[PDB]
Amino acid sequence: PLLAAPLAVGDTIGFFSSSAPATVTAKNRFFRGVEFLQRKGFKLVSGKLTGKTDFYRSGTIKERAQEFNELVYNPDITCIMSTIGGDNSNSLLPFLDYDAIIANPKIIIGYADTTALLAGIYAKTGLITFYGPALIPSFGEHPPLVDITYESFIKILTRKQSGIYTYTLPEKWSDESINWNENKILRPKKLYKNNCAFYGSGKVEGRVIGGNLNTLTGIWGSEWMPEIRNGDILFIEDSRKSIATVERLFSMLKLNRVFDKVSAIILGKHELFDCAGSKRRPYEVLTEVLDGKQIPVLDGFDCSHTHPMLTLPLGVKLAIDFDNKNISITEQYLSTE
Amino acid sequence: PLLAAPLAVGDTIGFFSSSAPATVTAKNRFFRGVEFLQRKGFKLVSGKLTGKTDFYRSGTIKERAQEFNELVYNPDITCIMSTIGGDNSNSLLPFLDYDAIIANPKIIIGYADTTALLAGIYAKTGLITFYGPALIPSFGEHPPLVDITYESFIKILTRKQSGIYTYTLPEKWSDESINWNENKILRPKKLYKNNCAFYGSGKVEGRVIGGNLNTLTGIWGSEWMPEIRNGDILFIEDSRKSIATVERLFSMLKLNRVFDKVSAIILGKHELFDCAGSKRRPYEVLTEVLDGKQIPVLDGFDCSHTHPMLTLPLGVKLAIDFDNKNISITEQYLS
Ligand SMILES: N[C@@H](CCC(=O)O)C(=O)NS(=O)(=O)OC[C@H]1O[C@@H](n2cnc3c(=O)[nH]cnc32)[C@H](O)[C@@H]1O
Ligand SMILES: N[C@@H](CCC(=O)O)C(=O)NS(=O)(=O)OC[C@H]1O[C@@H](n2cnc3c(=O)[nH]cnc32)[C@H](O)[C@@H]1O
Repeated sequence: PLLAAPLAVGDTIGFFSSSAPATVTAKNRFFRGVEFLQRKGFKLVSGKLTGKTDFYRSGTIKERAQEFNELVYNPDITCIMSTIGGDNSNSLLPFLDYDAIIANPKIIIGYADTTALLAGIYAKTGLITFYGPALIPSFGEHPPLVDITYESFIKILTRKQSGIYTYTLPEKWSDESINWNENKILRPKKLYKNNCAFYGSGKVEGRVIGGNLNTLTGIWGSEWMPEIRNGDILFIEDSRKSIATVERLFSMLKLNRVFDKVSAIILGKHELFDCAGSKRRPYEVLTEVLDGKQIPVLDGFDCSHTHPMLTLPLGVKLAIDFDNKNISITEQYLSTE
Repeated sequence: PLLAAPLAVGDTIGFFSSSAPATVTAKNRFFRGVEFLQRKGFKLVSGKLTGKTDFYRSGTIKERAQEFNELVYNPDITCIMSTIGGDNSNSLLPFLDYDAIIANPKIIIGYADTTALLAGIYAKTGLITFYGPALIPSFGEHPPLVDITYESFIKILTRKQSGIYTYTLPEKWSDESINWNENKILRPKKLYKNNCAFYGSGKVEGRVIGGNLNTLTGIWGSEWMPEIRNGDILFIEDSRKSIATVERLFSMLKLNRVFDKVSAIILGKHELFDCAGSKRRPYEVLTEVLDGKQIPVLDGFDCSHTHPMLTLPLGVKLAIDFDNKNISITEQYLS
């Protein structure tokens, strides 16, 4: 795979708004996230659509593609970070400068709707991109959870690329929709014990592919959807969906023969899942859809819309040890220097 | 293509609930639809999940597939009609009895989420199915709009298959969200003059393919999504979406090279579209996404979630005459 140079303290991070204009609509949280990273020593470059609005988005399709490309062209930038997702980053894909991305590999990071870009860039260039923090939702989060998000971000992106990396398990997590865009919290979020579950036995190792599942529907079938192959580990997460929608998306995967190929599935914790009174969780729905197909599942990985969020390279090998209840990166995912 | 026998007054219609359990949650409207069709002379057979609930759906994936299959096996049924959509009919696709459908073709009709079944059945069997009324939303509608829906349903499904069929244009329509499952009429729905527009010139003729666009995402990429081919007319409609979602779905089509293949696009009227204060309509968003590609578009065809609803065969040739502002079926679609 094509690898970006690693991050280091003091580096320059550029940020872009490929969909929702949250630098305007969540400006307090945006400023808190900016200050958070600056205090860590990072220099920030603001994408050209910062502070702009076109109703539901930051600008036209072409304006948004230009904003992103301009960060790729900047030789001082080590990391290109999404401000926030939305719905519309898939529109940009025909207009990204893939040749420039290949010539100037950088760490590209975000989540949610930005999956369309992470997956599309990988499909076109082979660059290992990252499912991880976006500036506003992730780094504008109030303590204590933001510190745990940051610890994973800095560990994954700055560590020496020698030997496997085994993920830590956050002690507590939350998905509450409070404390969004004001100076002070209303009240502390509920902190849940980590209820991640490992369904299966033994160890499965394979290339991880995926992201936000609902977002993948916007690139599915196209040259921008990475081909899923025998032995891959599928990583999928969704946010604020009804159980009805979750069944639909799992059945989409089934119809596409994905469950005939993959050797394991990672479900990210689902933010504020709506079970419609059934008390069912997503894993139970997946089990029905699987129709007897035995695939081991890591249910509740902390790489999703819940807080805190771990950073995950996409398109490299992971090993899930179902017996020891852990998950590791086993393939180099950044340049050694 | 594989063609079903035409409908006749007095035939038996069977109904099924492949997703939302609205025979329970919209029972008043359900009864209105049943009574409406019975008064027209039809006999109705209730699918086995009628009156059942499993929270957000009518039953398990397998039981829903069985409900549908049992209607296919019933020799008395000439039309299989959806009760209502939802989100989940794509789940049934591995379990439908496609061989039985081929062996005794019937009229299969519905819309919205049921697109997954209409499209999947066509992909597997070549059967010409119908984007059209579902029992509860369509035939449980109060007069006067229900009468216009019915007029199209009966015309399309009973007419002799000789010469082209040119659609009538409903004079007025509505998408107002009132008088759903209430027993009394607060008042008639607000009625709007028909604002359908023909963007283009000349005449375009090609096989129509599509349905509810959001629903197509649940079958996309699979063997159940019919291949879109050079010359097709793409028919798409959506309901109650944000402009953000509409842009995403149009861009999905673009990324899939759909706009390099199609000869025209039909946009169904979009029920209660949310433009996020932009004042933009779906056609304007499509125009941006097309990035200069000159595809003629019929914007606002009355085959969608708005009332009244026309009945449209899928998988046969239509001719859109942009100069004369009309649309016709030009290929035989019933036996
Ligand atoms: N959720 C996907 C869209 C795709 C999908 O959901 O299927 C997305 O792109 N989200 S996003 O724009 O990046 O938002 C990221 C996070 O930001 C959170 N968020 C956004 N606005 C608000 C808010 O007003 N209050 C609380 N939380 C908010 C939201 O709960 C989500 O977890
Ligand atoms: N909307 C698609 C799903 C595809 C999608 O929208 O992404 C669908 O399957 N719809 S449906 O379950 O068949 O609903 C059909 C119609 O039923 C109407 N409806 C349902 N419940 C209500 C209600 O409570 N009030 C008013 N109208 C309602 C609504 O206007 C919609 O047009």
